[PDB]
Amino acid sequence: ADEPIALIGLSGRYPDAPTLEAFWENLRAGRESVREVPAERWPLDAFYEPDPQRAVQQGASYSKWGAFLDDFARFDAAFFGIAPRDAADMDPQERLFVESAWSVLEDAGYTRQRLAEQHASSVGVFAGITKTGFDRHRPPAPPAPRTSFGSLANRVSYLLDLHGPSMPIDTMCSSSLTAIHEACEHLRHGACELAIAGGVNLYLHPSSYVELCRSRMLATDGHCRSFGAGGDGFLPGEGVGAVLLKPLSAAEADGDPIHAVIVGSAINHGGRTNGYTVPNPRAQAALIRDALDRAGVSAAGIGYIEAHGTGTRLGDPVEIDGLTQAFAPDGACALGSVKSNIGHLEAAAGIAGLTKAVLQLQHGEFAPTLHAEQTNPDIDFAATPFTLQTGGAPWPRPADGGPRRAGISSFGAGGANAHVIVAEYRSATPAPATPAPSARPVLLPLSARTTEDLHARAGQLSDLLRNGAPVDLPAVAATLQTGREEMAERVCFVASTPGEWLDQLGAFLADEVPWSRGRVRATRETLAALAEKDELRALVTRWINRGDWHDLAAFWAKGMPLDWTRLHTPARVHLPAYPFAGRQFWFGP
Amino acid sequence: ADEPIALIGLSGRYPDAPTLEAFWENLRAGRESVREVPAERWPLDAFYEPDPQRAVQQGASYSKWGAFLDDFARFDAAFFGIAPRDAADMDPQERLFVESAWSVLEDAGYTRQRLAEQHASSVGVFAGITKTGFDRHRPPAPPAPRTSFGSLANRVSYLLDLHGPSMPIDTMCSSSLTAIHEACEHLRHGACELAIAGGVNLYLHPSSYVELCRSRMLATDGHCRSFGAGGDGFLPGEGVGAVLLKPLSAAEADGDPIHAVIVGSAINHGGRTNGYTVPNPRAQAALIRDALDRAGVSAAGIGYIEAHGTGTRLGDPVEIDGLTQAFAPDGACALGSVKSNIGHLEAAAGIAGLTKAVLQLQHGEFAPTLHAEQTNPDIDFAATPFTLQTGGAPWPRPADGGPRRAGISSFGAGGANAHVIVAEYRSATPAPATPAPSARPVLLPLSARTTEDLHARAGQLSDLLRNGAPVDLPAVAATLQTGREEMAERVCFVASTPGEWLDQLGAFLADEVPWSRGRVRATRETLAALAEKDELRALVTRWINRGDWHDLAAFWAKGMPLDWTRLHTPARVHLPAYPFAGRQFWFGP
Ligand SMILES: [Cl-]
Ligand SMILES: [Cl-]
Repeated sequence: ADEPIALIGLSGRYPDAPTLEAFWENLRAGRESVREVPAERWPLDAFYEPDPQRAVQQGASYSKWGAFLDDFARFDAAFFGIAPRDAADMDPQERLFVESAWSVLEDAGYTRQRLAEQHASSVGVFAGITKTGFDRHRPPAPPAPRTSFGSLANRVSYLLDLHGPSMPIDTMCSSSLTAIHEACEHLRHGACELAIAGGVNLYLHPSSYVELCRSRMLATDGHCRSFGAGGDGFLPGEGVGAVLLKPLSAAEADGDPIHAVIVGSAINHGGRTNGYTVPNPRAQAALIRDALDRAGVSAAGIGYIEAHGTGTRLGDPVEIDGLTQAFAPDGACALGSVKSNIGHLEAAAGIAGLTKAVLQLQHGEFAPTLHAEQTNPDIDFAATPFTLQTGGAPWPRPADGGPRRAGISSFGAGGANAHVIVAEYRSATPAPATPAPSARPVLLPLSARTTEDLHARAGQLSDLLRNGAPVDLPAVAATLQTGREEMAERVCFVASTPGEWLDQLGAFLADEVPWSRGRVRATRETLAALAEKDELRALVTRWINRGDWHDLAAFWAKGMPLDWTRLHTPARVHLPAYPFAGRQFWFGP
Repeated sequence: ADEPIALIGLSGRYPDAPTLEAFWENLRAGRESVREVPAERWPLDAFYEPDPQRAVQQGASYSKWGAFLDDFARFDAAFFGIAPRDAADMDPQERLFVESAWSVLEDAGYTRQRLAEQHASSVGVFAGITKTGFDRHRPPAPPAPRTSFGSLANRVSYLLDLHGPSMPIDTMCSSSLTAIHEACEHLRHGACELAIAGGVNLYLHPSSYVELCRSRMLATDGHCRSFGAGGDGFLPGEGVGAVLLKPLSAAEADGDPIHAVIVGSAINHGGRTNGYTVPNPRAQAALIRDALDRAGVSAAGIGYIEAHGTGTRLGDPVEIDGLTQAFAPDGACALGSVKSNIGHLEAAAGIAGLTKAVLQLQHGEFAPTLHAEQTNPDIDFAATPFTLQTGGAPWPRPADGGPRRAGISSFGAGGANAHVIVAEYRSATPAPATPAPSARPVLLPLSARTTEDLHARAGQLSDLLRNGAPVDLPAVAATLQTGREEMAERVCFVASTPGEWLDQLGAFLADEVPWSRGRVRATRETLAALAEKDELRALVTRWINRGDWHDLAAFWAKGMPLDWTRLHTPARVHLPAYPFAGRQFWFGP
């Protein structure tokens, strides 16, 4: 009852994790990124009140902790042609999500031009967000801080020239997972050919904590003891994440690089319960059952549940109640929650959970769940089809022979629920050539907006070659050529082996030379007109025929356009996204 | 490329229009509901600055006008079991939309029970909203004003026990029209069996005007001269509106009352333009063409365009540019904008435009467009397929013999666009019985939460019988019986003709008597247990067989359950929705 949606682009920043590499390593190490509220956010002087009961009175907060995001206020405005003044006025949540949105494009190997020519720019944007408070800031001269849920999505669609549906998704705690679901639906029904979905969550004003405290939803100890004993409330967590989605059918045909596959998803509402924020286990069951059927998968086909897992006394047993009811017709299924690592990201909780699930699928490992040494007294997993993953362990292939599958749940405080089933992506791969692939010379073009960015890009690729990620030069070359935009500061390499390229990159970073360097400050139209000169056309044709790759490389580095299809199309691969290192835009505490 | 979605429920409140009857009469009369900012909103002392240039400096507003909504802060909290304290803290936008959401249910003739039994409560909620500012208020003791886009939808899903998708829609100026589109999509794809979609727009804080002024988007004269000469900016307008939607296939089968049919709709984004808020005529063309094709209708099949029509110098010609490009392959098509009547409702602009379009379709008339005596100099409609409807005129059936169709456009400031094509609903109706329908006695049950509400309900029905709306008693009876919830204060009539019923209602409002009055303060379960007594069952059966209708009426009025199917199912009709007259919840200026 559903068509598979390929996940071809993935980006994210999380507490103590500027990259997904760091994020996975933290998860693998069972790291908790809890921290007292940074001085730059707001002073704890008239904010923190140790006693929970006295805190609700006089409008304070009994929580001083939180998992915060580094460089939350940092934004490369110049990159997006945004004036410093305007950037200062837009919510940091929106700034971070723009960079994230660019990053998923690069990760997937899509340029703005390729989106236009190949998909008519029909790319939808569904951006999860629920947190406000940036409005409350009143900075000195006139500055006008503003949060626009619409702008979050629409500005992305603007800057990237996307013509698909563009809207925020605010279902509170389940926003980003609702967004990921809606994106999939629009793709299954042809509303758009690609879709960016994600979420962002920042705590910019102390009033956020005060409000969360008034409802007694924050943990008094500052932890998310998901399904652990002494479950109080949750720990506020920050983060940005996005995915680029496309129907598996189209992705495989277009040779897109595929992280994983969303095989089924669902959303609903709990309806009338005893209270406005009282969860409905019956609804959660129907929710997950719905997703299961659309994926055409029995509950016994799920290897891991990334649970909502807020870490509250009555909340966690309800979630397991709903899970048991859903898995009842179809035990020991691995269960945990990223909340125990980085807290509650609310709007960004879904994308964070999904990201962890994908990383688990890809690495074939279970990340431990923290604060579960003593399981919540009101739950015994022995009577459930589930088993709390307190420790790290390998994720073996199912006995079926099928794919690994994970279920991710996200439950909104207002009763809006979401569930996404994600499967490992497997495909027939031919045996490797022995003892190595063919050593043919390829052009490896590299560009960035500034020299500092250029060196950062090269640094990223050096780390890529060294950190054991599967690398075949021609695929990397093709992605650099057709999956990256041509920018002003350029360097182009010619190499036949990764070893040779790594040697070159090392030399370049430390600085005749084994590369062509160039600065191209010219319109595409001007450079095109030059390239159309007959003798210049003749030069390129000659160089290609005689295999003068270093001349072609020099030509490109100086600004000349090359028809890359003439130089051989291998499938594209995931290469490091733009190393944003923008300015800081923050009013202050 | 689309399935028809029936519009079976319609509700709305607009400036100088507490009911849609008043709204249509205002539109018919060419009335403008412009007004200076009410004292209860905010003082104009440190707010209004006559000079536009000096106003942007020192953070003021050069607009003092606006189309405002009566009883914006009024809310029947008791009706929804909401404590006065909590109601005070929720955004008036959310309060008004709850009442609206209940009203569309009653208009469509749906109870909460019928939704559950017949559709498993799979009703989606898509609520348009973009305006914030309620947060800015800091009332005395602790009160905490809050705007939650998620709650807007989720609270409705809660109170009404709905289990479908529940989310706000914020695409800025096009919110409600985006919401109506998304609702339709979810219905076409089986995401839910019914859907509530709508929008709300209030100006609760003066900062709203200040921000709109900074971008020079407000009119200096306080008018929406849509496609008229001297087009400045727009006039801020308030309003609440909602629709209840269901696939035409299901609606006709279930005998639902049908206002009109949404035959096609579309959304997109302008992409990269010269500025973030600079409209894309090319995108608007593709948008409308998209909707046209999904409806399977040529542009020559459209009788009226309800244009976005902000009333700006360069904005209006762009809209017509996009309209001409769209209508180019497939002149004099009627065109206008409700903006000229009630200003710019932004989030609620779409639903307001749609509502006007439906009222035009139903009455078969064109409402005039105001401030168009001098057409915008940069446009001549003579070269366009369109003609600006400056005056009121009948809307004749198309020469094709087909249905009347209207196109409604709504363009967001962030570049998110929406277009909905709406068609007249026509169906084979048998010739009326002469000289009158059969005069058989029917039970006409009436109930409300209080006596004041009960008398208000009866007043509504009296007006209904007198104002020439088509009335056949058995249909009205059936809707009162199965399309209204049974509440505490009850009165039940037995009548055979509308004349007789009207006589009774008149007597009742002025007060043996020709009705049974009752107050039922009891659980359904308690009353059910009584009704199950054998001799009581026997009584009802006897009464039905002997046709003792006044005894049955007395029985129901005293709290006894009647199986209404035993008393005859005619199709339901639109009866007046609950006459909400709640308390006022407003912090102050
Ligand atoms: Cl350099
Ligand atoms: Cl009375």
